[PDB]
Amino acid sequence: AYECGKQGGGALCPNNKCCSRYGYCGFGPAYCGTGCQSGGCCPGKRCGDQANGETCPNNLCCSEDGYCGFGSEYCGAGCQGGPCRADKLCGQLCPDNLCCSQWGFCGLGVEFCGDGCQSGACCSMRCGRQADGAKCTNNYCCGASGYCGLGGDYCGAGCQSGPCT
Amino acid sequence: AYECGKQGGGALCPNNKCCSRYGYCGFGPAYCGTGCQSGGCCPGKRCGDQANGETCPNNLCCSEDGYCGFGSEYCGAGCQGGPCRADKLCGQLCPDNLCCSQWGFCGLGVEFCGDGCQSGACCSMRCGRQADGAKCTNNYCCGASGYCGLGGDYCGAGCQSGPCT
Ligand SMILES: CC(=O)N[C@@H]1[C@@H](O)[C@H](O)[C@@H](CO)O[C@@H]1O
Ligand SMILES: CC(=O)N[C@@H]1[C@@H](O)[C@H](O)[C@@H](CO)O[C@@H]1O
Repeated sequence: AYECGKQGGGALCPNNKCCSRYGYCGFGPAYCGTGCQSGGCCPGKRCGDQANGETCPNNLCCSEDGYCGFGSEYCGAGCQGGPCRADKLCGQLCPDNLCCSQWGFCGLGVEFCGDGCQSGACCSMRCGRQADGAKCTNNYCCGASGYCGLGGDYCGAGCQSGPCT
Repeated sequence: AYECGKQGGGALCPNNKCCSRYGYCGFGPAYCGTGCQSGGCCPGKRCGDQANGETCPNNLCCSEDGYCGFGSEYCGAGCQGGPCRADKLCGQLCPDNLCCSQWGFCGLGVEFCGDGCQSGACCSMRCGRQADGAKCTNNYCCGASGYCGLGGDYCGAGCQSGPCT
């Protein structure tokens, strides 16, 4: 049974484990080297302006030079994406389903996803019949009971709008 | 089949999708709310000095208050884990399999994991008979051909040292 990557339904490995070209999790050249799909690849996966705007998997930072990693060389000056040290503006959805707060910054946690959340993975956004026909942002599904989200509970039976079924 | 979490062998969802209490990926309260296992949970998972030292899944930042998220509130002042904005010294392992560079900082990518990597997910750290009996760090396995790693390719057939199976 595959664990990760294109063989494993796009799953990631935990704790920065590399997903090999064959869809298994580990560390060392066999996993992190040629063909590495995600995790702490070496070299890092290509990203940003150097790779058609692709983001890094596992919330790695995209360096100025368009490689995925962590540390100041990746997250600091010139960082193109992921958890860059610079605040990330939005209003222009946040990458990778991050919440755009009421104040126009990207993040996760209640301060971003809770009250006033504009877009991304908001805690509770109403939609459909139950909200005057409001549509979900981010091409999320409206669930049968009028909350925005993804996965079967929202896109499955009952789904009111967005990429249902 | 299960996708994530305990039920899915510890896999993470892609793109910060929440892992529900039942082991499926999505967004909205059914996935991100009570019993959320990973991803952009709301509220964030507990972490650090509020979770017996457990780090956030998916490389989220652990805030001062012990919640998982992103943004300055989480990664900035008071951050106690994940990709904090502060540099992280090592020499003392890095958390979450991060590479300890030759300069004694934690990160990922070749500047950390490549030449002079001390520990963590090093690109190509030699071990075993090929390295005159050198041990791997991090309780990694030494593979048949004398590289340090984890996963079947290193801990399986031919494993020289570490927690071979
Ligand atoms: C929830 C939210 O959007 N908070 C932001 C914070 O992340 C950002 O660092 C700050 C910059 O002035 O502005 C707000 O407080
Ligand atoms: C590869 C590496 O270890 N680089 C680190 C850098 O990440 C850190 O920000 C700096 C702090 O003084 O020390 C080194 O330059």
